[PDB]
Amino acid sequence: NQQKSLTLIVALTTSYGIGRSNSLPWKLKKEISYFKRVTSFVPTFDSFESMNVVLMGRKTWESIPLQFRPLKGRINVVITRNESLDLGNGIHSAKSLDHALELLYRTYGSESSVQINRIFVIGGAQLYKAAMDHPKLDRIMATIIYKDIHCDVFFPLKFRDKEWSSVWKKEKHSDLESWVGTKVPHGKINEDGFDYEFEMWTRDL
Ligand SMILES: NC(=O)c1ccc[n+]([C@@H]2O[C@H](COP(=O)([O-])OP(=O)(O)OC[C@H]3O[C@@H](n4cnc5c(N)ncnc54)[C@H](OP(=O)(O)O)[C@@H]3O)[C@@H](O)[C@H]2O)c1
Ligand SMILES: COc1cc(CN(C)c2cnc3nc(N)nc(N)c3c2)cc(OC)c1
Repeated sequence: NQQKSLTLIVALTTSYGIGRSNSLPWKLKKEISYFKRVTSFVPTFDSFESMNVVLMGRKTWESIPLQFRPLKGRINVVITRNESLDLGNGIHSAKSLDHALELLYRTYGSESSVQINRIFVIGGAQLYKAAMDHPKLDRIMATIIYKDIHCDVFFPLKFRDKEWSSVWKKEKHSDLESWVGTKVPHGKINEDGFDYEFEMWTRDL
């Protein structure tokens, strides 16, 4: 199994809402744009052999545009308990997060050209819940949507509330850009009627 640390990436409203009717209820191409630099930024040097992995629950699998997947230039994995089958041309399915890490280790690492850098959990609500309970999850890359938009799916942990202030801490913007690479919009950003912000949250293992 594991070695390295997991990163969770999410776009939620101040009330923890993350979905509605199996899609992510807003229109943000600058915020969708950010999910890509994050999810695929491997340091210039290692950039030769190293590729990032995004992990996802099947619904999200589904919820991702036909045109958009499999997410390019990242090993794509899907977590589905009842691994029925899986259409793909080199995309895995794993019974859990745990099985998924064992599948990547076994598969890569060894007699491979392909090495993994950073491992991401992109969702959904079900997979988010299991990564939050994983001893290896230490960081949350969160976009905050400052609107009380109607959702039917919620982030399972109020990580930003007082109840969790001795475990998750909001890091400095400078260390947010230092972790991604690229320069990232400081403050409040407004695109399509909404005000949002980029935060990086970290916990100690
Ligand atoms: N705002 C955001 O950033 C954001 C990001 C991602 C998702 N969301 C949204 O959330 C919605 C989908 O959320 P969701 O919670 O319903 O679905 P999900 O986790 O995306 O898909 C759920 C399925 O995936 C598998 N799965 C998830 N956690 C698992 C575990 N611990 N062990 C085994 N299988 C697990 C199971 O699949 P089987 O049924 O195949 O066993 C479970 O029914 C959509 O609106 C999606 O777009 C929002
Ligand atoms: C092109 O790549 C995609 C990926 C999705 C997957 N998805 C539900 C989604 C969307 N935005 C997100 N934003 C941030 N910060 N974090 C996430 N975890 C996230 C997840 C949907 C999509 O169609 C518009 C395009």
